Amino acid sequence: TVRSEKDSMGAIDVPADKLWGAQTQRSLEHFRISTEKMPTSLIHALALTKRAAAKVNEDLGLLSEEKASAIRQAADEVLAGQHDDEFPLAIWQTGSGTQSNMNMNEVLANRASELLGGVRGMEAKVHPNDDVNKSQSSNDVFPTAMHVAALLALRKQLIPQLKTLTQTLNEKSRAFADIVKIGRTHLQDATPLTLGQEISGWVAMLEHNLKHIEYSLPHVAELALGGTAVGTGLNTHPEYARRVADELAVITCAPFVTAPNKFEALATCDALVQAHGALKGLAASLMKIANDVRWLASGPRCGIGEISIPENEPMPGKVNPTQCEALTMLCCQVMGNDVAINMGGASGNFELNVFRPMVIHNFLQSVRLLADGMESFNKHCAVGIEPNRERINQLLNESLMLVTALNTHIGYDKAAEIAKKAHKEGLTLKAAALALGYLSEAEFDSWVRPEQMV
Amino acid sequence: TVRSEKDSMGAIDVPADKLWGAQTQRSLEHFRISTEKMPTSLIHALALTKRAAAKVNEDLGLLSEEKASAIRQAADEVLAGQHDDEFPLAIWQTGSGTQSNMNMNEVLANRASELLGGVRGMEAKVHPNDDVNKSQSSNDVFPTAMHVAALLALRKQLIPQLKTLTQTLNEKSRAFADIVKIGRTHLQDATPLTLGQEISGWVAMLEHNLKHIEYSLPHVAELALGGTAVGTGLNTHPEYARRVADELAVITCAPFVTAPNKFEALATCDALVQAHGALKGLAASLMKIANDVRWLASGPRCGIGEISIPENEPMPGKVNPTQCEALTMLCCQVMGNDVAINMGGASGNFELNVFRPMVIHNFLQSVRLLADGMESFNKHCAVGIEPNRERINQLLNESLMLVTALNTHIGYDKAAEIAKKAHKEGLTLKAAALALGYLSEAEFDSWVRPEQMV
Amino acid sequence: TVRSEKDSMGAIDVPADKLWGAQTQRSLEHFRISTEKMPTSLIHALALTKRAAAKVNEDLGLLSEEKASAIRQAADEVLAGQHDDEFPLAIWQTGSGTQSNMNMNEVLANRASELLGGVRGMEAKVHPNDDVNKSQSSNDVFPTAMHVAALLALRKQLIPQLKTLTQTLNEKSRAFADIVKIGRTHLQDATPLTLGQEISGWVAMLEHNLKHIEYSLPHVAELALGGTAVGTGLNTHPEYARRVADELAVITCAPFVTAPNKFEALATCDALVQAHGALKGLAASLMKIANDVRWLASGPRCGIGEISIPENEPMPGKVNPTQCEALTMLCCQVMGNDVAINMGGASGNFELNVFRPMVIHNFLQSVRLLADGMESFNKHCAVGIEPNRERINQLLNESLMLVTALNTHIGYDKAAEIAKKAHKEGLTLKAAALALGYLSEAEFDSWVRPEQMV
Amino acid sequence: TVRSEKDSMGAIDVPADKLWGAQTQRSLEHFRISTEKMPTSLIHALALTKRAAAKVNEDLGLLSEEKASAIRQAADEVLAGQHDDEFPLAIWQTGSGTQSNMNMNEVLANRASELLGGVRGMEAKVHPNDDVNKSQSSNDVFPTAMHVAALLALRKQLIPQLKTLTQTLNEKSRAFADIVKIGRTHLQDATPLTLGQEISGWVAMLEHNLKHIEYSLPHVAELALGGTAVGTGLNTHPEYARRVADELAVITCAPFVTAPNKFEALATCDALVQAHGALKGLAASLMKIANDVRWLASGPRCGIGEISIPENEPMPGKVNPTQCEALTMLCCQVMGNDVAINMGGASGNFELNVFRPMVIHNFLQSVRLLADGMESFNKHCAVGIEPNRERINQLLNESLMLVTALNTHIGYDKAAEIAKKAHKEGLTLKAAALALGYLSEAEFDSWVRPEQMV
Repeated sequence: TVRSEKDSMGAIDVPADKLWGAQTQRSLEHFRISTEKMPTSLIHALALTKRAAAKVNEDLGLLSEEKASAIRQAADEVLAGQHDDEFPLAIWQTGSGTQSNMNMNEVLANRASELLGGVRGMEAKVHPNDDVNKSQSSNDVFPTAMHVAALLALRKQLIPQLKTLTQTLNEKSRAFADIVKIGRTHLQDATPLTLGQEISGWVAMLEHNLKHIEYSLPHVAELALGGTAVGTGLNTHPEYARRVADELAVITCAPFVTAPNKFEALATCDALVQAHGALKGLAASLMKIANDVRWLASGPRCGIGEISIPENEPMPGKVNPTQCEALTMLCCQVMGNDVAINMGGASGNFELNVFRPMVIHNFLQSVRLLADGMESFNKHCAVGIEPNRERINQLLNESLMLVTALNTHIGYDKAAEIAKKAHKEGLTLKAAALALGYLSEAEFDSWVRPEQMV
Repeated sequence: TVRSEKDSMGAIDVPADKLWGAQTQRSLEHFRISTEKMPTSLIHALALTKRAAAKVNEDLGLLSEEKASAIRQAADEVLAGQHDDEFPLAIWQTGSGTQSNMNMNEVLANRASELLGGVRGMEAKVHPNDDVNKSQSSNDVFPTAMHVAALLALRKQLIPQLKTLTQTLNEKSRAFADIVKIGRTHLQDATPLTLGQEISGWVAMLEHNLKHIEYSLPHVAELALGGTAVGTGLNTHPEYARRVADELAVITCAPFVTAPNKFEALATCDALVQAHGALKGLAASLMKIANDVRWLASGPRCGIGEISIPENEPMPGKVNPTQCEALTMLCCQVMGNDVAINMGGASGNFELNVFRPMVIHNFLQSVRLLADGMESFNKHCAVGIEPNRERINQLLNESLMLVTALNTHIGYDKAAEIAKKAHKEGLTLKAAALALGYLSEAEFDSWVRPEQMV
Repeated sequence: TVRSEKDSMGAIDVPADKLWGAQTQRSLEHFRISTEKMPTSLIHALALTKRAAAKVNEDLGLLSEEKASAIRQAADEVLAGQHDDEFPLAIWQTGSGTQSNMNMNEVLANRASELLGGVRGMEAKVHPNDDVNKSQSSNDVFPTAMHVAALLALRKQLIPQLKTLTQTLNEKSRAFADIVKIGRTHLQDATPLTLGQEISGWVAMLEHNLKHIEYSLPHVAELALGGTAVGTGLNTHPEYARRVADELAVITCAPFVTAPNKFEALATCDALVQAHGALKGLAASLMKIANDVRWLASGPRCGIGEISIPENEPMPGKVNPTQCEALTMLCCQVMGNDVAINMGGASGNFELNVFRPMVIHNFLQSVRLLADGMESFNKHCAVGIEPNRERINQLLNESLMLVTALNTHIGYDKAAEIAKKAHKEGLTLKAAALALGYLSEAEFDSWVRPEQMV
Repeated sequence: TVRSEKDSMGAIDVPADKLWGAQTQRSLEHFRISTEKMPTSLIHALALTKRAAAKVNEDLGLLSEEKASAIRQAADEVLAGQHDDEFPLAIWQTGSGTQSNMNMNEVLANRASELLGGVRGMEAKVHPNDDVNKSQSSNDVFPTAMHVAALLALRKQLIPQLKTLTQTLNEKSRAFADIVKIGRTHLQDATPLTLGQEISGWVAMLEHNLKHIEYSLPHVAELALGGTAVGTGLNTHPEYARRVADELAVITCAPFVTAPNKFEALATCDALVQAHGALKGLAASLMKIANDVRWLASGPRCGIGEISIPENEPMPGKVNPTQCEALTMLCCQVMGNDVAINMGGASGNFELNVFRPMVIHNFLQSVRLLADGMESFNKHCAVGIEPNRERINQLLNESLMLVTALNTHIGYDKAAEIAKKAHKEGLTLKAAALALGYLSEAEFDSWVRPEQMV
């Protein structure tokens, strides 16, 4: 029920029913820190990187077609979800991520050996370093997998959910474009606007956020692979960097390119620091939108109550805005994640930044949170937003903001005293214009038109 | 392979092999956000809270001995690790944590029913709300479980690992108390001190941190249970708050007490905001210590190299300080976690703070990271720290800092010109005192005594 | 209109009408970075430190009574506000703060020389290094001034304003202890409580914050002076550390003591990292209180409107809560300051932390903001908080939360259908109990008693 | 020595020698919070906004040529630095910034009146609201001044200093392109690279940062002016928004445009949240570069010592890297500023974000710090960076990294045992290849060529 695997330090027992090797077993035993492991997206990006590396090595005659094809088949099994329990290492490992690199090397090598009729272990047909890490160093693969995982998650998860939410709110803005409501500035009653105009603010924010996220993608698309140990490219084929970047782009349809400067690519996590800046921008925007929604829906009777939202969980009328709560809670998380990333990104030394598992742990979490959170908020809240037209009108007409519709029909002097009297006395603006008798109730209803004040 | 469970909203299918109920199934389906779930420590704190609530209800004749005893037996099974797959809810749920409260209510109720020869579900012998949540509201249990989990993890995990690491470094400080080395200020050569004096700085920092963490514990030990819905205690026995706090203290041996002001306890997460302030203090101290260790061990030949550390992973002499890398990486994480907690803690509204799953998610993660990280750093690094005495002496004697040992034997004028000549010329201070001939090599070796300059 | 001053690097022109010297002029010209300078509190703490150092040197016969007395008289002039334009250095200077140390040395030395009938400059009677920095190093004075300034500002500014605000809100809580209002959880209508009970939550938070701030003071009271260059105390009298700490305590009435471990005191800013943790705790509490106040006062007609606040600035009824805006804005600032401090505190190296001007800049700013902000919020807002009793009662009685007062007079079944009918139909709970005729309006007014539900 | 000025609240005394009015005096007395005031750049942006507003009002016949021309002349005096003591308001004021808007209205109105032969005060010829705020609301001017100030400071200060620093390091990278040095990964000796290759990493980082900053400028260039009170544009000429944006662009040569969605422009600070994300990216990059410089220059004898830097301040050889200290200290500040900005940006409510003075205070500080800090670092440090060629070669040749130059001349087996022997024994790789006699010293010097390993 165990197997003896070897590395440059000796032999160690690994679980017989597992595909990993000596370096993984050592890391697994030396970093028993908390519960965070590499996320599946990073595992898949690592498998993709080894699949592209294998194909390019084959193309260059540096690795046999049998070994190359067996490696790509094993990597496709990882990508297909067959080997999730084969990657047990903690986030809190060596700062370069090289132990997770070896975890992929060993799992792919053993599984490739099986696929060629060999065994897993010392006598395997495919070797983790010699074959699966061929033309790679210990230092330039993990940074590559970080950018592959990050770019694919922004393109395939976050941007599509962002676009869907924007379209829902754009539709809602159009449907409610002629519902006039009271404005609120400093939380006080203010000049009116339409519910559709207010939502159009939310829509415009999400469109700006999309642009900012898109501006960050070209830097993330630059890959370190080919820099080898310190960025010089020593001990790799001079076409390898460009060729692997080219293969990754083919098999993902994403515009990966090799990093024009490998020293910047290995010494920093700057592309992710910058990209996460755009995500904390989105988190601040989503906080605002979520808060507007839950405040406008507050009630049923002692809040604002201008809109209603769907009731999805198990005393009538009480609807806790639980999607707004999950959303605001994960927006706080993104702000915190940004500080952790900023500290790691600032803390590179010389030729290599060794804060990488932590940086990518936070970055991919922020993407999951923002993508899944907008998907959940959209389907369980935003699509169901409806006005409470009686309440909106009650608030608007019983307010004192509409007095300014009277200044060319009575002068600022008399309207001001209607406003003052109605307020000291607790009256409408109609009732206070009648008691002082500067107006008839037909004169009011024709002069104070909220629909022309927007 | 399914079961129909009911709540105030209707009936829903749950997995037949699971013990949860309708509210858990709904939350599980409505918050498909990322992968973070409640940590085991929080689950256990919830089970402890229900076990104490049951015992107190029994004491007050509010619940039968059969039901009460079956609930405590089920909770003990949770505490014993038999039901880990029965708690599937996300962190990113309702902000009060009430859905995880219901998850514990339903699992304990069904399992209790089984333990009394009943079924799980509609016809169960024990009811989630009526029995397991008896004398509790939906709002005051989750805050209680937060403080129970946090206090127990600080007392049982973090403080013992902190104490162990402090003792290791205190021993190392004693063993190396008479090894003189060059000091470094602004990263430049400076006035000497002993390696034991330098480590005593690390020791003193960890002793201060322990005090700061201990000062935060009395506020965390205040429990919200008994405040019920808004803090007034309406709809609970007037002795319930004190009695449950008293029972929790009995069964954990921790000094839990009921919160003197339930409005502060429900409306805020202030005790954890303050407590996490002490943890980010520890993270900043640990960053410094870890960096000192990896810098002092840098080499083998082109760094500082004054100490050696154990080599635990698989080109001689290269030892990557991987424990220092994991430690500094998790210290960044704690700084980020603190910002997320601060934002949640600042964002309470009226009678209830609804940022709680996020706050406790971050807080318990910081405790795991700091506790497990000091345990790992201690056993795989700190215990093995050794001086490189030849290197320490080489640096010290070949430096220019020891010139000031000559000012009462030659005056500040001649020593200054030895220092200047040795530096322009690339000589020792002995060699430069010989070429200008102000001293004999026996006069030097008797006057420049590093051991008296500390 | 210039004067030639000298240091170990040569001669440089300083403004003739200024008291500073060569090192100050150099720093002034080399760090033209932004506009932040040392705050007055830090200048005063530096002057206090030199006044105590002078007195102790005199006591030890290390400095003449004439020079010592002239130095203390000059320092008293600084403390008296006569020399504010004599300290022009930026925060963004050398990381040890040693240039601001020299700024105090030179200003005090020249002014002391004047006070003895000498000139300012090369021929002065008192020397900046030889006399004013006597028994001090370049490294242990600035950390001392940081802790002196921080401790005095917490004791003399922040804690008294915190105590005053707490007393105002405690009085308001007592005055409104029997005004019943609707509770709000998740922003939804909930179980009632009194306005005084709600404010008592604010009061309890501020009392907890005071305790947390007080727990941080003993570590701040530890002073580095006497550690000299690297903490060994080399080149100072063996009683100097304790004696100066003792003199500082005499002349400030604050419990300053010498740091038991000088290596921790020079290598870190841990005491301020920990102390600022308590201040960001206060900022989160103050955010919550300020938000409760501005939300409860929102209106005049389309918000909550349960309380009124004073109108201090220049359309009736609109009162922008501008004190709440200043307060919440400075609470954000404290959260940001905490991150800057945490990064600096984590970034010490070997024998000296050289992030100190930045750390103390942020820390003293947070204290000014919190102290002055609570003083301003108290006098221009909190003291004037009044209930709007008609509005509070309107909301409470027109809500659906009071239905549960009927369950022992009608059973949960009939009350639930009153609640449902009133809500589908837009009625009071009285009106809906009449239409279905389960109650008389005298039966209602006797059964639904809000004053017994708190 | 006082003057009675009036607003809608009454009359108040202002200093007779000052140009401000009633609203400024009130704000000045009600927000005695700390010492931070609006920075000059914001004052100038406000003056620019009023100068453009005046010109456009004149164009539309809404204001006389005399009044319009007098306002623009007064604003030009502000821009010319004649009125710096006329703007005394705190950052910690009303959250909309409207009191600083009124401060500019009153100062320009009084000074304009003087320029027309009138008095300052009640009888002035030009009115603050009626004339200087004409066609503007209280809510849309301050956000406009924020974006004007931010865009101009990024274009005129930060980007030019960033470009200058990049050019210096690009020149240094070219000059040192063939100096081979030891690489460092995880702080351990690693594969060699040239000093010019390493600096090219710094250069590439700064070029990426420039691109990221440039991507943020189009959103900052969108101006809120014309949205008036809540974004609807009610009570302003329908061409005003576009016309003022157009005039601002003329007189600044910056591409200002009117915000396509005024609700997003008033309800959020999203453009600055996003733009500050790029600045904290730059801060993390600058931290890394500064740390590389001070570590490489550490010495003179017990550090790395591979480069030298200029000595600008007043024991030979000790050069404290004080420019690196100021730079790293202000990079921490930017990280903290980003959190304060993120919290303010996330905290908008409905139609107006009222965290604006705090947001712009932090944002313009980060720009001053980064711009002035790179200017100071460039001129007092970076331009003077020189290699220590003897030290670089000593480290490189005495290291064990060059063993791999022997594997096709001896096989990995014998080289590995040279590496091992030299390390256990404390020898060079030449000396250890001689003792075991696998090589002649002429065979070594011809095979181990560092210049071909990069």
